[PDB]
Amino acid sequence: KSSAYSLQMGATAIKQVKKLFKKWGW
Repeated sequence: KSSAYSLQMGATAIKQVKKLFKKWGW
């Protein structure tokens, strides 16, 4: 939620992974 909203497939998505890590915490 900043700028640029490209669909992508094998790039930006990666960043999304981090958004899923927000919960991931040893």
